[PDB]
Amino acid sequence: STGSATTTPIDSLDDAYITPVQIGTPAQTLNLDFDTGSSDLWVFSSETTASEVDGQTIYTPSKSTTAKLLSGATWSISYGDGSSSSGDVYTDTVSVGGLTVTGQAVESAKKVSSSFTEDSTIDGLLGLAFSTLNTVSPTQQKTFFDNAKASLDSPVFTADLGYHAPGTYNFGFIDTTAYTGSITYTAVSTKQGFWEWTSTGYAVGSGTFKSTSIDGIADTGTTLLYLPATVVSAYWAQVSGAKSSSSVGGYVFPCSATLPSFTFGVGSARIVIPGDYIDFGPISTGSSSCFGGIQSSAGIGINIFGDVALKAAFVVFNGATTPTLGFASK
Repeated sequence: STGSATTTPIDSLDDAYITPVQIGTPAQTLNLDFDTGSSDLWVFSSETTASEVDGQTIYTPSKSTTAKLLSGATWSISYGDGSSSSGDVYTDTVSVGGLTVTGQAVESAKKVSSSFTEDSTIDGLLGLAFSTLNTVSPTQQKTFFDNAKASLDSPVFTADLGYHAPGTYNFGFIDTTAYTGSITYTAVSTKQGFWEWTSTGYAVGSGTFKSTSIDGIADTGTTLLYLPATVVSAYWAQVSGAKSSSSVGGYVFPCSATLPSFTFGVGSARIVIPGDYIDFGPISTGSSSCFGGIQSSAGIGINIFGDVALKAAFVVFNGATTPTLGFASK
């Protein structure tokens, strides 16, 4: 089997992407944030504290003839950005782009943090990291991909995120029309439960390539590119007037700037992030200070190849017995 679904930016900045997901019988379609940095499929629901729901579409398990309470199971998650959610668990039928999993754990939120409430466009998350990170207790649950894998034509999914435009998540096949040149594959460590890999270096603009190993995670659920402070300083040094602002929470730059590109290495291959991808707009409405899309990972404890990086590539998440990651230009 295969699946193919369009993923759509939630706003003009590509702050996140939402993908429609069918849950239950009859289908209830919710727009979920596909997150290769976590491993829980959780939704706003009829059980979510009413004051914490503000415009989201909810899953109502009592209206699904295929829903079953997973008795005794609870979940609770906290994300790198400080947001969180928790609740109980149902199993139900879940379909993405025509690919169906029966008995998928659907984690129903009883509580969500303010950041989730305040974002009316995201109805929940669909985790695509390794199932070892799933938070369901006392019986850990499998991700949608893990459940689908054996049925797929090939045990893979691909992320093709657009810049200021829709893109595609495919399951079970590689669309050879969706990228240019060849796909370069690179080793993955699953030891921390992430799609963790090592970039071979970087360049700023038309500058020379610096060969240096940068360990990090491919994370579709993180907006920005978080890299070591040395790398980030080298990038912003090429933008007149750019500075790190403790008050704002990262590098800012004059909105009048033209940003240089940023290149990262994948083996001997190179992925170029155009300068425009690195612009996250005014820090507040009407400001001439703009927020940068490349930020320091210092104090996160891990480098993160978030959407800023991934949307410059066609990315293969290869879930074979020994997982790997593939990157192509597009």
